[PDB]
Amino acid sequence: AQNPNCNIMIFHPTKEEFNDFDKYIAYMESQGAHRAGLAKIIPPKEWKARETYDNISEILIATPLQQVASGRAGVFTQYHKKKKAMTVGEYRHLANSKKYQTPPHQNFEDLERKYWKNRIYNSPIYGADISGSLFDENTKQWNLGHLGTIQDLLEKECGVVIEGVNTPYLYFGMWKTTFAWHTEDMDLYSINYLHLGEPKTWYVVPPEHGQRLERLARELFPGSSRGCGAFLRHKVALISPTVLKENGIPFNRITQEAGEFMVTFPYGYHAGFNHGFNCAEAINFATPRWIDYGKMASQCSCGEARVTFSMDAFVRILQPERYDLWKRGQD
Ligand SMILES: O=C(O)CNC(=O)C(=O)O
Ligand SMILES: [Mg+2]
Ligand code: NI
Ligand SMILES: [Zn+2]
Repeated sequence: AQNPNCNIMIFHPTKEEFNDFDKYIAYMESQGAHRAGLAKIIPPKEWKARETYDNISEILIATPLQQVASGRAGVFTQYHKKKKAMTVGEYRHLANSKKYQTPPHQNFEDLERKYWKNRIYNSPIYGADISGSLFDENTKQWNLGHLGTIQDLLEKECGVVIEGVNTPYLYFGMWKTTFAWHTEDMDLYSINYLHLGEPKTWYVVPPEHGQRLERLARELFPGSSRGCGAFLRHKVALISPTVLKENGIPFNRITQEAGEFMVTFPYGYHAGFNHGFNCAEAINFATPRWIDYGKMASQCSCGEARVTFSMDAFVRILQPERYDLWKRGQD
């Protein structure tokens, strides 16, 4: 078995190897990459997502989110308070302000320590989940706006034609902005490109050990657990590396820098934070190996997680028994 310790793998494709997205994903899995839940891909040196970022300040962040924490430093929840619209130029200036900017630090490790010690005492503002793309239409390789769609994957593998579309999303981050512990909708893959700015640190649990993280989360967030059998789909719960180590949960960590891709694999729980002002683009995708994960994916039926138009069809076809109760939650 390849990669039996489930370490995060890093790949350096040539420009020749960068032409066929599906085939490269299948190559990474042949080497065991999926066992970690997360992989890094450094694009060939010849490749670029676009020519410059010089004219992005007029993108609108219609609903910036203030991420307010409750709990203790290593075990907390976050809620998202909606704020007034601002442009990316306005947001970048705010991120750079004395109130919100990255503190002095020695290296990524010292910054990680400061994040876990101090996150709960501040409320950073995240421009998340904005439909759109920063890839130039002429970028032909690994353009997250030109990928094969999950509806077309399901049709190719299973023969059924369904409604829905699949488009990318932009994320504008600042120091301390946080993504809570989750897997993707329907336990899909994700791919994330860091277009610009400061790094993003990731934590991940190997798919084969996901249930260990779920059991710890039920212990640590006991009222949330009683309210919903799939509450990590609410994307609100944080657990520190120290706490994970204390409870014997297998995990790994890595820092993504500007110009790098990350891939998350089906049922790979992940969480993380931004080091400073940055912009990432991400999209879900599928391969033939995902189908069985989609069939087994948990669902939120309490009504909090409230998800896309296109996830309807996935549930209807892959989970027809759940269909009914899940759409009661989504209506
Ligand atoms: O970048 C973020 O805030 C969150 N991204 C992801 O969870 C992802 O790409 O799967
Ligand atoms: Mg602009
Ligand atoms: Ni994700
Ligand atoms: Zn729920």
